Amino acid sequence: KTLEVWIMPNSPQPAEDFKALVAPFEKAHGVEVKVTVLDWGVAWTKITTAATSGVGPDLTQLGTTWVGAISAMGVLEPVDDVLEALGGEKAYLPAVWRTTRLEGARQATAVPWFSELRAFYYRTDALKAAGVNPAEMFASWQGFEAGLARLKASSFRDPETKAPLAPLCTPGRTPRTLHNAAPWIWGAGGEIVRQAGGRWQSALNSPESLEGLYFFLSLAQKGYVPAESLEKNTAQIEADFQAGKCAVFASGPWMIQRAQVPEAKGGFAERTAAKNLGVAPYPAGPKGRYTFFGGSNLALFNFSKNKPLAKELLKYLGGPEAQVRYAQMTGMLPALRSAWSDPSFQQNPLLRTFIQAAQFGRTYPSLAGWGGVENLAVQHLGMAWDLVAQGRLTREALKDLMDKASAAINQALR
Ligand SMILES: OC[C@H]1O[C@@H](O[C@H]2[C@H](O)[C@@H](O)[C@H](O[C@@H]3[C@@H](O)[C@H](O[C@H]4[C@H](O)[C@@H](O)[C@H](O)O[C@@H]4CO)O[C@H](CO)[C@H]3O)O[C@@H]2CO)[C@H](O)[C@@H](O)[C@@H]1O
Ligand SMILES: [Cl-]
Repeated sequence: KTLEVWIMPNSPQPAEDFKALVAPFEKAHGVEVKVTVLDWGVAWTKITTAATSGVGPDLTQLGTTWVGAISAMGVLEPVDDVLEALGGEKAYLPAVWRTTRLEGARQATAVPWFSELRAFYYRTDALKAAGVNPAEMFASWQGFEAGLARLKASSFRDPETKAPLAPLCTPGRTPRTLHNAAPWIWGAGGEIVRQAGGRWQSALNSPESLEGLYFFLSLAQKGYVPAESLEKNTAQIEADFQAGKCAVFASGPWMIQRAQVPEAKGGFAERTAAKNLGVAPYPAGPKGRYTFFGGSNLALFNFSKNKPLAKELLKYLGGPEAQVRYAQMTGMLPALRSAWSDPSFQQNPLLRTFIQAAQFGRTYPSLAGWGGVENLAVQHLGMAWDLVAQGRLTREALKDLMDKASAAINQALR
């Protein structure tokens, strides 16, 4: 007898780690769990085709930002029962509980699986040399800039490469998401969409949203991000950091894990970067301190022929023991608030910085149309990055691009 589960690649050998995780459940319930791994790049299409066709697995992983769109299709089984058995609303951060439903829905359609948020990895060796105090560089936008300026000047060189380091690496290729940009929007007092006057509307062209975007994009334009980083995507920037080309880059907690895995195992423990690794939160902007808070949930399709067994599996995967074990293999944080006290999270000084940074975690609203909003936003942001590649991103050029993005988002939202 067989349960089918789709996941994304959350760990170096993602199917083996998932199968190890569920072996106790399989033994206790007389069932086999067959897992399929979908790359993040294609998972949306396969999940959407499963949703409209009625041909799919019992359970799928969903990125928290996808729950609303899949739930609005009317294909997910209610899971209020599972969430109650896990301890209900009080067992989760509000930012995690919001991702359990479509915004405004009265019924839960996803079970929190793991959480992740974004912070700055830095080279302790590169900053020590450049004379940069990390507590100062990551406190404020002002500090951040002054720190990249000291890093750009530095004669420091990677021992493996023998070359200087880029102060900051961030991808300039049209992004899949706003996860890199949203902290700058939010720190300025901006937002992507805002609910006001009975309706959701774009806020990407607000003065605050434009101030934060322009701060971020202009770092690349003032030589803090080398030309070659503007031509790279998130994956090619991670590789660059691992290989000693970057002093500072923003990512999720999984880099700590990858950094303890040898290069032969899909990791980078033997590189200088892994041996000189610091983590610092996003700096405070003029209007506050925010980072992207994300993660993945698990949903049950309402056409599953195995709903009872699937719900025992969601309860298993959602519960404390499996929450710690899966976080240990993935480098993510558990979804369940209580599981953060595990010594495996509290005795890792880099992970404790992510834990502290979650106070400033901010999530997107769980809207049916969220994918189309982010898609329109990233297409226009990619045009702004192409102006950066020319030295021609002006406050007026950014505003005209974000005015076109707002008109097309406002259009999509009605
Ligand atoms: O927008 C959709 C959802 O996004 C979730 O964030 C995901 C993110 O989209 C995804 O791209 C990211 O995947 C990383 C993966 O890129 C990384 O890859 C390794 C690679 O195996 C290795 O060869 C290379 O050298 O290094 C890379 C870095 O280690 O692997 C890790 C696992 O080890 C993946 O997690 O993961 C993000 C977190 O799941 C959002 O969280 C969600 O809110 C959103 O809806
Ligand atoms: Cl927002």
